[PDB]
Amino acid sequence: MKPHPWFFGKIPRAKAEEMLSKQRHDGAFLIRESESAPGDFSLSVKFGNDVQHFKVLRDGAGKYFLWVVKFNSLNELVDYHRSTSVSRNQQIFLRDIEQVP
Ligand SMILES: CNC(=O)C[C@@H](Cc1ccc(OP(=O)(O)O)cc1)C(=O)N[C@@H](CCC(N)=O)C(=O)N[C@@H](CC(N)=O)C(N)=O
Ligand SMILES: [Cl-]
Ligand SMILES: [Cl-]
Ligand SMILES: [Cl-]
Ligand SMILES: [Mg+2]
Repeated sequence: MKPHPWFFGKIPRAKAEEMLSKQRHDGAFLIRESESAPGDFSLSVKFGNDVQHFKVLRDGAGKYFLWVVKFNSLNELVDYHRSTSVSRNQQIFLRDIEQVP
């Protein structure tokens, strides 16, 4: 149907921070392909004047997770975290970034 506005591919950790620092709302995020760990994904989220980074972990079957609950896709991981916090220190819910039209 429509492509996801959150997949940025191989953008540096620093480029994710540059982009997200311009976003107004907390929870504004992106999924990127890690450069420090090739083959692994990373989640970058906006919170205040900072950008929090999370590593997308894998189990033995290749399922994705951030903490405990695991999923069959990055798509389901992202969607679950729109209603359950990505952080254990703050209530940060994932919301789509405000794109340059
Ligand atoms: C300053 N340390 C970090 O940024 C590492 C970060 C996880 C992390 C580690 C490496 C990394 O490399 P790259 O950006 O892809 O090149 C990206 C993210 C973390 O610990 N994130 C925190 C959550 C955000 C924060 N409080 O700064 C955490 O507890 N993460 C959990 C859960 C997770 N899945 O990341 C963990 N470390 O297992
Ligand atoms: Cl914005
Ligand atoms: Cl690590
Ligand atoms: Cl929650
Ligand atoms: Mg979806």
